Amino acid sequence: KLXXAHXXQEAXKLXXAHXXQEAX
Ligand SMILES: [Zn+2]
Repeated sequence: KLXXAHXXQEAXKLXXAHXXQEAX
């Protein structure tokens, strides 16, 4: 939820609830 380039995870651009990581 906080962005941070999804911690480097390209998949984050598609959501998927960040794999459960609130940090997204
Ligand atoms: Zn993410």
